[PDB]
Amino acid sequence: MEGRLLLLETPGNTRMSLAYDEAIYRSFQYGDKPILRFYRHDRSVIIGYFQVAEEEVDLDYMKKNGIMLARRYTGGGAVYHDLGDLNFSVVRSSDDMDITSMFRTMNEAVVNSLRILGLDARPGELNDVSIPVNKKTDIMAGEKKIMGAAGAMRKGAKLWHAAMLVHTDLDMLSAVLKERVANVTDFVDVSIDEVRNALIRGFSETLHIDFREDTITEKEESLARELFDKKYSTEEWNMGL
Ligand SMILES: O=C(O)CCCC[C@@H]1CCSS1
Repeated sequence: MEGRLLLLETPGNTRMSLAYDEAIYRSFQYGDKPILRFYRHDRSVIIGYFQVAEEEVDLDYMKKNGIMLARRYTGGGAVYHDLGDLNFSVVRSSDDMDITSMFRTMNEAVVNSLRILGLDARPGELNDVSIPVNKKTDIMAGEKKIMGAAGAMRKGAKLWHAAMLVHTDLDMLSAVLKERVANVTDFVDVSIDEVRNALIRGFSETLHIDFREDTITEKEESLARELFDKKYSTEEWNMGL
């Protein structure tokens, strides 16, 4: 089956990037071409939809250091991104609300992709959502987390997007979200492009979809702009004013 590969990234505006990402999710109609989107964000902390900013991050350190706060539309915990972090989102038709199985199948895809790069990894073991590593939504290179993910479902559509640490500043990560995380490049000598290419092939093989490069539609673009103008660009959305 043919998919859409969207190489669609606004690294200098994380809030707009997130607007793009709900936009593609919400524009999706059951039976549409499944979407695989790759993107990076400059220095940024992205918190879960339901999180209290000042409980989860050092907002004073962040402002002092020019790190953008951005709230995403999926739940889950807070993460630090920079240009060393590769993000990706998968939107597909859905006939059920079995989110566990979604994470399971996307993690298989990620594991297959990393195998291509010579890196052995598994999904974490634990259900406890509050713990920092080894969750079933994490991907673990042994004891170290190298990737986390969040997702959402509605009638007819699912979304699952993930942040992979390729060559992220792990010291900035630890400072802003206040030994357990690692970069992919701590294990194998690879570029972001090589990682992206492995993920394309791995997701294609695992999901049996051929993701061909495409652009966003006028409808997807206009919704993203609306979501940004009315929501993602605002302090109320991000800070929860
Ligand atoms: O590590 C976690 O537990 C949450 C991962 C959230 C991934 C999002 C991908 C696009 S924005 S941040």
